[PDB]
Amino acid sequence: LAERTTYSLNLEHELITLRKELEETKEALKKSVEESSNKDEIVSALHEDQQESTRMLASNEQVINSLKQKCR
Amino acid sequence: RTTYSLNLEHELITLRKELEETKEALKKSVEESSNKDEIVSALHEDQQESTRMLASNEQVINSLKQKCRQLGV
Repeated sequence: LAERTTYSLNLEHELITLRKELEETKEALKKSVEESSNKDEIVSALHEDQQESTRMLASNEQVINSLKQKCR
Repeated sequence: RTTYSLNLEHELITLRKELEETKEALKKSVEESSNKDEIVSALHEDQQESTRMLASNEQVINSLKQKCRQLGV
């Protein structure tokens, strides 16, 4: 070249690398946010399953102790 | 420097800021997503345990109901 300052060429060099890095970082953000929002729903489902399981175990244990009393 | 260089400098300042914002957002998002990985792993363990304890409970309650049936109650 010759029509551009060396200083202008150096700025443009950093602009190449900066634009590549910014596009890549934006893609990584988009992918991470989706995955993190899918994990929100999985957590919520497992939490409700856990609450049901807890309800069942607590009822079981009452029944076990109650039946041991009735039949001994 | 020229007004051409000045324009490039303005674009550089703009993109550098945007890259730093985006990188920080990514850092936060990855940390959140990682903490949820551990949560999901922990919950999966808990439900495996619940499955065993429910099975053991089923066998005990059945034995008991049968013994109460033979005794008569």
